[PDB]
Amino acid sequence: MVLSEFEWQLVLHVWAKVEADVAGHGQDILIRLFKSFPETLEKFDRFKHLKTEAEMKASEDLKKVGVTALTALGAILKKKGHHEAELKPLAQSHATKHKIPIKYLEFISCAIIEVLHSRHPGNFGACAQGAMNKALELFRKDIAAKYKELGYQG
Ligand code: HEM
Repeated sequence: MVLSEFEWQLVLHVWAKVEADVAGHGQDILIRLFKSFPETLEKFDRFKHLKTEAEMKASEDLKKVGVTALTALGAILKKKGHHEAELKPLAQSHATKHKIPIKYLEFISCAIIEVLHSRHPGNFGACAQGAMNKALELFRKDIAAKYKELGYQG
């Protein structure tokens, strides 16, 4: 799959809004991940006492985890698919160390799109949601290929 320039521009336009409050987006995305797909919380044992949205919102640690992921993803999206160098260390750590299945990357991709729609409904319409869906699908396809090159199914 290959995105058009129009699709990349829709993705990068909404990402500038993410960056304007990266902490709030990162919190909301991880909270949605943990609440809508509760199985993912097991990958973060240190968050085991955070049982509700408001408890999660108090955690600077959880916020930092979200900002770390959004920062890496933003750098990837700005490469407009020429992101092999950025995916190398991410596949290494997520396949071999954190053991994150590709399905969980699908979940967080979905959570990203839904949080962006919740926070920016007037500027993140159906076309922009579809462009972000394509960009994140490309990310997952390419990282899954790297998982397989490390010997993991994902
Ligand atoms: C857009 C998708 C994601 C991106 C860009 C991303 C990015 C990152 C980055 C940059 C780090 C720190 C460096 C590293 O260890 O490679 C990290 C750490 C980590 N990530 Fe991911 N991540 C993503 C999805 C996920 C998901 C879905 C999970 C679990 C359900 C996960 C679990 C972890 C864990 C356990 C760590 C170790 C650090 C910590 O415990 O806070 N990641 N991630």
